[PDB]
Amino acid sequence: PKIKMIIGLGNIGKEYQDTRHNVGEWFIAKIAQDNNQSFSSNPKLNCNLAKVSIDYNNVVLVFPTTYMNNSGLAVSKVANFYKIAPAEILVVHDELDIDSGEIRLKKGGGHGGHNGLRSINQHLGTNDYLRLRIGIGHPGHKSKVANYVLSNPSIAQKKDIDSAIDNGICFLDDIINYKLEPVMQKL
Ligand SMILES: [Cl-]
Repeated sequence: PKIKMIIGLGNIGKEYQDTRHNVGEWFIAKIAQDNNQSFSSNPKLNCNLAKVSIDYNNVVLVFPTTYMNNSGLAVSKVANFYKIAPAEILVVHDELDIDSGEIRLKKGGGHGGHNGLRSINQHLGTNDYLRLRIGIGHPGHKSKVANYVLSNPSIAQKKDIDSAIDNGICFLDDIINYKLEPVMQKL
């Protein structure tokens, strides 16, 4: 099994593009930009798409234009259209459980209260896809979480997130080939 599709989770709109909830979108935006590739609007698939070369592999980059909580509508339509199985999908998302600068890999598991992930599990009928978890840190109490993810990181956090994005890009050939050693934090 190898990765054919990378979903970058986020909310569409200028007011959301800089927020912590959009770091998945930033990840795919950086891949596209590194490759001199633009996204195309695909309203019938509920997303923006770009196809890029990653050395000797290709992937479809997907930014759902649905808003976070209906991301699965886009992922499901795109997977159906390109004939891609859930195991061949990488979903990149903000992760509260690790700090800005940190990045982990995880196959499957529950949504952990993430609406983007819950929606994808619902539309696919399975949670068994690959996840790239980009740390945004945690505000310290659950009651502050919504506002936290809908806010911009500090200058120092943004720099740390950008670095963690670079780190995931450096591990991308391995990620695409399901070589998932816990070897990101040794970088
Ligand atoms: Cl943090």
